[PDB]
Amino acid sequence: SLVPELNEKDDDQVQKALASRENTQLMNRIEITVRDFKTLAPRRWLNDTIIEFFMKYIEKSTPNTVAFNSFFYTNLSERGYQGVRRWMKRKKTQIDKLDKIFTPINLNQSHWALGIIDLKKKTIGYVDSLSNGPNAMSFAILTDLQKYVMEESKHTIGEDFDLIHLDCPQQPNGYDCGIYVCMNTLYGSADAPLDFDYKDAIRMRRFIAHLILTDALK
Repeated sequence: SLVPELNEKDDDQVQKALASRENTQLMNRIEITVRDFKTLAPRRWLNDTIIEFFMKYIEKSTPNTVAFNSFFYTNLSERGYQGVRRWMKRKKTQIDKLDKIFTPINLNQSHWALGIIDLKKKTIGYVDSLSNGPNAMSFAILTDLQKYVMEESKHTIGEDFDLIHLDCPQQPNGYDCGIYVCMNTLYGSADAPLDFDYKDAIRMRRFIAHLILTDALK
């Protein structure tokens, strides 16, 4: 359900834009080129730009929810809290008012995974559609995200959060990570079980493409 099926007109609009001998803008509300857009074509690794678009979409379509772009985690891990100290303020809310915070993570510029800070359930989750199991990078992500919550909250929350590895549907190929993160973000945003399938994942490409072309961020 959560990932709708496009009608013929809407899908043909995606087709035509993908075949597009291309320009600059498809959107600018985050600047998206047709080149970035083409990353939503089948068999293609999704770039940071597209993931940023989806995170923004989720924010706009989900009350009490912050969904940072992929650069948040880079700055946090490389510069610590001090490197990301204004990011929440730019969201026009305070951490104590939130339900959840989504953090897409691009490990080694190749491997897309997801961090979910659930302030109501008091958990920090690591979600990976290419999971080997708990490893050093996942442990560091969880550590860093807790450190964030501890700092951002002026040391009022986070210290007692459960640091977990969240099972999710696993991908059948080596390039759909970006998409699985989007889906985990959507499903998580709806408090739905992570029980989507690979067929759902294919629809997601067309969905996000549609959202871009319809200027879904108004």
